[PDB]
Amino acid sequence: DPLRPVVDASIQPLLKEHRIPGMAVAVLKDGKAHYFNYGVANRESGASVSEQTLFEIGSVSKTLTATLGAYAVVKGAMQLDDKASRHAPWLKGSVFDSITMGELATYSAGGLPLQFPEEVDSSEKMRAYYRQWAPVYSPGSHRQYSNPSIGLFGHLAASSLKQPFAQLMEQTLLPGLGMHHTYVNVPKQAMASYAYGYSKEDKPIRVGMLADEAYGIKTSSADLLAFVKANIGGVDDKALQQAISLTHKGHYSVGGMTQGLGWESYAYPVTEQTLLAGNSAKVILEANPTAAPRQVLFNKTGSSNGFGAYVAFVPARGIGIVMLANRNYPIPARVKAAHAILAQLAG
Ligand SMILES: *C(=O)[C@@H](NC(=O)/C(=N\OC(C)(C)C(=O)O)c1csc(N)n1)[C@H](C)NS(=O)(=O)O
Ligand SMILES: [Zn+2]
Ligand SMILES: [Zn+2]
Ligand SMILES: [Zn+2]
Ligand SMILES: [Zn+2]
Ligand SMILES: [Zn+2]
Ligand SMILES: [Zn+2]
Ligand SMILES: [Zn+2]
Repeated sequence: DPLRPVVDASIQPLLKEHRIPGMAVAVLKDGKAHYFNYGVANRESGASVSEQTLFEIGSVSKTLTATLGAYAVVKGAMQLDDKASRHAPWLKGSVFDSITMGELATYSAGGLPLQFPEEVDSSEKMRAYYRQWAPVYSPGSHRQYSNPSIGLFGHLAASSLKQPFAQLMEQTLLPGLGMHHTYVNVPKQAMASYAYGYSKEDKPIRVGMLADEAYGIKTSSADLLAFVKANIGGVDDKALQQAISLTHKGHYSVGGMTQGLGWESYAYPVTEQTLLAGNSAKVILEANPTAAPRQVLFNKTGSSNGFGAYVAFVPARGIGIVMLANRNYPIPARVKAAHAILAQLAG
C-alpha cells in the first residue's frame, strides 16, 4: 500500500509518545478503503488490532445519534424547531416547553453542563434533574458542549419513532448505513473482537444516564469508514440519504468552527491552527456565544476512559480518515496527525 508510509509517519510517533497499546486507522481516497492497524487490542491476550476490532468511540457516537435525530425528522416524526416537551410528556411544565430539539442537538439550550451531576444515576433522578434545571443563558445564545443536551435529543428522537434507542440503532439505522458491527450493547458473539481501553496507569477499562445516546457506541474502523463513505458517496435508502444531508447543515459558528447535528465543520483547506482552535479546551469546556454560520471538512472527537477516537472527512475531495485507539491521548495530537494525512491525500 503506497499510502502506508504517509500514514505510518504521522501515526507511529503518536503510538510511541503516548504508549498507545493499539490503533486502527482507516483511510478513504478515490472510493477505496485502506486499513492500517497497529499494536494490540488487549494486552492480556496480545491480540492484534485489525479493522474489525471494536473500540469505544466515546463522543463520536454523537454523529450517529444526530443521524437518528435527522432520520426522525425525515420520517416526519419530529422537527428540529419542536419544543422538547412535545416529545416528552414528563417535561411539560418545565423550561423545556421553550427549548427546541435543535437546541438540544447543538448544545445551545442554555448551559446544560458537560456531564450529569454524579448523583444523577437513575431514570427517576434524571427526570427530576431536567425538570429542576435553570437555564444560565437564553436558548440559542451560547454553546456549552453537553452530554445531557444531545443525550436528551437522541432519547426524544427515539421516542418520537416509538422504539427504544438501542433497538432503532442496532436494528434499523446502523445496518441501514452499512454498519453491522456497530453496537450500543456488544453481543456475545462480538466480545472476542472488543478491545480493552487503557487508563493512564495502564489498567484495562470499559465504559451513566443516556450513555448510549451521548457516548456509548462500540465500532470498528471498517464500520466507521463505511459511515464516512455514506457521508460522501451516500447510501441506497432515500430517507437515510436525506438524514445524512441534514447532519451537514451549519446551525451557528464558534470561531472558525460550524456546529451542525453531530458533525462540526470547517472551510477546507483548513489550517492546523483553525482545526486545533475549534477542538480546543476553550471550545470543549466553556460556554461560547453562538455566531452566524460559515469545500468543507467535517469532524468529531471522542474520548472515553482508556479510549481516544477521531474522524474527519472532506466530501468535495472524496477523502476521509478514522483513527481509533485504546488510549485517551490528547486531542491536539489527533488533529495534527489527521490534518497532515488528509493534506497528503488531497494532493
Ligand atoms: C466525548 O467523548 C466526551 N467524553 C465524555 O463524556 C467522557 N469523559 O470526559 C472527560 C474525560 C472530560 C471526563 O472525565 O469528564 C466519558 C464518556 S464515557 C467515560 N468513561 N467518560 C468528551 C468531552 N468529548 S470530546 O470531544 O472532548 O472527546
Ligand atoms: Zn500521552
Ligand atoms: Zn418517574
Ligand atoms: Zn425515556
Ligand atoms: Zn491517574
Ligand atoms: Zn434504489
Ligand atoms: Zn439550529
Ligand atoms: Zn457569554
